[PDB]
Amino acid sequence: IVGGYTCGANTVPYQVSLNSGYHFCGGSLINSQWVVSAAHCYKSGIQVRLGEDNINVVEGNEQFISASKSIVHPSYNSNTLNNDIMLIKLKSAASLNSRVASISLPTSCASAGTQCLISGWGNTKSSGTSYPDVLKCLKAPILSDSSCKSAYPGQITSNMFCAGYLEGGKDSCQGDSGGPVVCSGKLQGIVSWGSGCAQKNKPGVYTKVCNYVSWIKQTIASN
Ligand SMILES: N=C(N)c1ccc(/C=N/OCC(=O)O)cc1
Ligand SMILES: [Ca+2]
Repeated sequence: IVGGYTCGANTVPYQVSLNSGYHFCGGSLINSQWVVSAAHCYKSGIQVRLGEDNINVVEGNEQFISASKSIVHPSYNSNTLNNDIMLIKLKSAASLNSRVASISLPTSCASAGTQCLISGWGNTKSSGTSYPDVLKCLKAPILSDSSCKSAYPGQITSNMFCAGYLEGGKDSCQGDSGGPVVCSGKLQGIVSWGSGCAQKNKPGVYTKVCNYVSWIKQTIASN
């Protein structure tokens, strides 16, 4: 997260870290057994880490649970990043408490102009590289679809939305991939892609979770 702020320990209790020997992506806990992340975060041997603040120090509130299965969206296209969503099932149910909690799926799509909370342990520089210890947060508005399409001509599908600041300076970044965009207490987006980070006229592009609720519900009812 570039140009954001330190969230505060366990104030984003649905935020997870995906670990494969190292942190590589974020995710969102949607119930005791399932995490929503980006399909571009897919790999084998994922361990889900819940209740994290400092990802490099065991502070006492963590739950580390291996993934039992990963389910990439059936229409995910890794070239265009259309349908950039994946479900990850935990080998055992997480213990839900104040520091580990699920985030609601949306019943309707979010509105242009709505300020959302984006979070992660990704790069904090728009140029150069610095990775934070503790979880970072960013408040950013959903942009109009016309401004989104103008920023990325020929690249924005109906399964994507833009959020952030056209002036640049504030954005999600590498390492935040798969993490939450929460608007009005609902998981509305997943950190997907963008040209660089915090670049002028290049806002963040996010998977439009409201389009996937049926698929999510069907998949979790059957796996
Ligand atoms: N909001 C952005 N500008 C943005 C969002 C997501 C990415 C994803 N990078 O994937 C590689 C990785 O995470 O290691 C890049 C830029
Ligand atoms: Ca920790």
